[PDB]
Amino acid sequence: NYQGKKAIVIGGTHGMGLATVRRLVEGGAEVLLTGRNESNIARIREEFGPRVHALRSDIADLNEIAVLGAAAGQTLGAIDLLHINAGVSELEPFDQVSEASYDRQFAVNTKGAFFTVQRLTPLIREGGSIVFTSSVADEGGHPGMSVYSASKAALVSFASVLAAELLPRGIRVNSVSPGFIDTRAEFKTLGDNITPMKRNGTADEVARAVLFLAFEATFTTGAKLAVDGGLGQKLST
Amino acid sequence: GNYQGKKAIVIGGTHGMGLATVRRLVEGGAEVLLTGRNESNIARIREEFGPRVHALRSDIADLNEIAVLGAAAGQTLGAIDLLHINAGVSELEPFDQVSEASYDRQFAVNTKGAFFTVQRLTPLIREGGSIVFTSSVADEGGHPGMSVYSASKAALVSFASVLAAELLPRGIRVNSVSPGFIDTRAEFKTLGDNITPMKRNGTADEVARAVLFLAFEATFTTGAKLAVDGGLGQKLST
Repeated sequence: NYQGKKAIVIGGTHGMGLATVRRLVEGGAEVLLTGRNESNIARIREEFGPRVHALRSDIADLNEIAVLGAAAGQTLGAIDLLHINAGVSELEPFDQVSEASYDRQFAVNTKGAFFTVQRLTPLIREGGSIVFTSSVADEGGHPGMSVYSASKAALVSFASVLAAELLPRGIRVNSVSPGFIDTRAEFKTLGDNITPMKRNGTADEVARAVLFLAFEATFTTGAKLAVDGGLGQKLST
Repeated sequence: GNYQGKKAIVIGGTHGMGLATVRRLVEGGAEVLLTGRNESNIARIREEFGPRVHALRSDIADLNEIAVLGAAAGQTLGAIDLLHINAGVSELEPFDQVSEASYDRQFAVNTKGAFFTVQRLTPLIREGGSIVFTSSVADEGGHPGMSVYSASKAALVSFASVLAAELLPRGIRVNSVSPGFIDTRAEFKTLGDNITPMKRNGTADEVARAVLFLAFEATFTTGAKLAVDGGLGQKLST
């Protein structure tokens, strides 16, 4: 059901990215994926072999983005889905935030994402799509996550603008908003307690939403899709 | 009564909406410290106001100058009731023409600068006080040519929400005004007359009224947004 489809998954070595990669592969799609850490990239090549193209790349490094562009072109040539997954956070009250921690989070979550898209967009087929992995924190106020929340909100706005500008090329741009996803232990339990559905989501649940938007939501652009157990949906208690 | 005893800082207060807000603050009897980048604009504020306002050249994007502003504010004012962030630069271009330079400077002023200005100035805000951000209709939806600007403003709005949540124990409210087309080249004002549901641009003063309402009258409002856009961001068809 993914026959002939070519996909790029930025940050596909772990969790939700890897779950998306797995589904893409089982469906018969050609996949290129990237990842910051090299133990992950090696682990991937172990698991998939020549079934997927794994590539070590730092989304924050604009030079490495250039390498990525060449790689993608020489490898896939044209793509149907560009899925932007990568994201980092540093949990600290707003008055403890330093310039470095501020810079780090925006460099990966927003800037790197923006320029990775800018570089890869000319490869995307007409009818293809971009899917951003946002967060439930892209709306509302979450103490200790000022920078991360803001970086994701910026990302969602980019998705909206890209959706508008890419209309004439018939390219859809959407986002998924994961809540607590079990992919640190004190965080899963926080997720169990505050999430209305009283559990964490799975990486596969997030992947199903990514691929729905990618391939089945053919009349959906500029939209957001919550995978958050209701957390961002204002469900009381 | 009206704002006597009130102390305000207006970041980007030498022009447009910031200036309109300053004018009302002064008119109401508040103590005002404003900042701007253009020396000329400042000198004009000085001619108009004199010792009534403390005007400062300060680069919101420069963290060193933000430090200096922190000391100057703490010195001239001591404690403030309102911090109004009215900063905004934009560069119009399709997303595939944005240079790292364009990207960086828009985010440096609109988002990073605002964040650290707030981080440095917040200890001066007393209980019952508030922060008001000037966002934009562009902070939601997709507006071709304004990818960086919209994204930078959407980030600002998210900061507002997190600040609102974190500042709760201190009794400091945090909100945002979202202006649409505000008449402050002519091809832009004309577009505003055409696509705005109310078929006109707004005024700086209209933006100022919403800012000061949020500042001093909306005492049970935090984490919120108030549109001053003639309905533009309100999904009114035709």
